Amino acid sequence: SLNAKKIRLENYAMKMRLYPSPTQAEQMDKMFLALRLAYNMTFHEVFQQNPAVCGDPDEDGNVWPSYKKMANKTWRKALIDQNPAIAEAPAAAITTNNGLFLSNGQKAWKTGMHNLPANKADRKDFRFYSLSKPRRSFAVQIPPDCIIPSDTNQKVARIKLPKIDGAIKARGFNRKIWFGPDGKHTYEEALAAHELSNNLTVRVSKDTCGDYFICITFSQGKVKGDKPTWEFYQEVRVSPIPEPIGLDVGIKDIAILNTGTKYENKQFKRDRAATLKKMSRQLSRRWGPANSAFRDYNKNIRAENRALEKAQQDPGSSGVGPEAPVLKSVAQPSRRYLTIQKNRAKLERKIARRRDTYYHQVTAEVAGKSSLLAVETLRVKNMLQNHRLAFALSDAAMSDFISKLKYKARRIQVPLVINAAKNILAIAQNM
DNA sequence: CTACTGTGTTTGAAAATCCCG
DNA sequence: CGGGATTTTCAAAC
RNA sequence: GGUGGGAGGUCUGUCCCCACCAUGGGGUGCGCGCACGUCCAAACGACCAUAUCAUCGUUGCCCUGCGACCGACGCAGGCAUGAUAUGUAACCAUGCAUUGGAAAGUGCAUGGAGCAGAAGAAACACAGUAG
Repeated sequence: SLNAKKIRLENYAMKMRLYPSPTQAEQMDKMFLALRLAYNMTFHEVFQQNPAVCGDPDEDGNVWPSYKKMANKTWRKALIDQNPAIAEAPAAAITTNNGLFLSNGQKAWKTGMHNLPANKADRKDFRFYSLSKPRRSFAVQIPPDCIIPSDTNQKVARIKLPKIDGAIKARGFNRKIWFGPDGKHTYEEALAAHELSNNLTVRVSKDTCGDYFICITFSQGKVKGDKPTWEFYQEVRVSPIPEPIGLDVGIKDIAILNTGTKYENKQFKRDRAATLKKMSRQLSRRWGPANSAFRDYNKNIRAENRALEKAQQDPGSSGVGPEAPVLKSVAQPSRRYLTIQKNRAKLERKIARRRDTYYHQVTAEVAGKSSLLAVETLRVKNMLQNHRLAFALSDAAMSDFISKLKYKARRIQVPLVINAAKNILAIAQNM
């Protein structure tokens, strides 16, 4: 009963939790920043139609940026020459197929800017990288020899990363996954038996709070015949005798089953709505940004800064020492702002994290019991017409639940399509 | 005015070049 | 001075 | 004993640890006490400490005196209410320097980190919404 049956994974991403050293964390942050500068400068230059970064002209004169050319060593060399602070990102994170230009920029231009020529396209529509949307990720390639799990502990890895010395300790090593021809090996067994891909992708990210993670993408190479290039398995639990289940959605519950069991969404927002709201108004009048009193203050300071620099540069001819230049800065938020900013970030990550874990648990207990899902809709726009659930949807996210159910019904290969729930299941059986 | 959410898209392999014991 | 680690190329374009 | 939280990848409880409030009052039993069970009260992203800022009667009072009207106005003072900044919170062990003749911390470098029950697909992009 409830046997841990192995499943063949099409892909994976071992989301773990790195514990870097202070200096190593600083280096990783510098790497994020260098990627940000690369993205900003390259896409700042693509709009001046620069053929050194843009592709070739057309029969009608149209030009798009070419991304096979941004993965050449020549433009990367030009970027390193322009500023050195960009030299710190790994070339595998910029030039390879999962890099800063062949993965981010490709989707960014192909969807955000609707795939239209770079001379007919605007600059205010493109969203650059800044504090609102920073670059908190990089995808480099390492061999399995840099993934050496801790011998004593069944949850501690030891990950070595490029340009990085120290072999990160990555807690949370998912040891529910087994490698080999039939998934009967540990990690060391497959590493020694040479059953692991020589170049595996890792994505170090830094979340809203200062917290560095990793996502190792165990992934089969090709689909030649019925045999993937590499194979690895995960063990999951299923009810001993599954039966068809028509899931139902209510007002005060997160999910209702046709059998009778119901899971209650404990409203993680409203219970902490008071503290979230008080912290929100708290930051609203602190020393930092998002204050409307010092945002305008620093915008002003920047305004007279550029005004005075213009007045001293050209009219003053900038000979040697004209007048007495004062530069100041855009000012920094004070720590008492940072402490409550981080506290609110921690609280809201904890709230969404409780939501995610609750949905994980509920989906796990509903996935095994159901051999055929009968959900109504995969989308939110097909249930907002009546607006009855909008009040519940304000604090409860149906999309996370729907996506989790959708992909977890695929691991068991379960096809996806109380009285009302039973009627829904009967209709699903009919069609 | 920041901060969170619904929806779509991805997810290497092998040489060639460089360099601290 | 040399195996291994870092970099580059694989490869087209609304 | 309850409330909020910090590390052990995530959730609950516990383990360790930090800041707080009840030692109360009430529906009914039995022998001044026992509550078999629920009820209300507190304490909510800290805590103090430091100096510097509310404003429309504000933050209300003390009304410490002062001036003037016929219960009400203004002037010079304080209280803790709130909010702006800084020294400042959350497991254990080792190694280096310092605080101390010690005890115990400080700053740095590491190392390790459950137990009980559940689960563990992440990154990017682009809209829109909440506050």
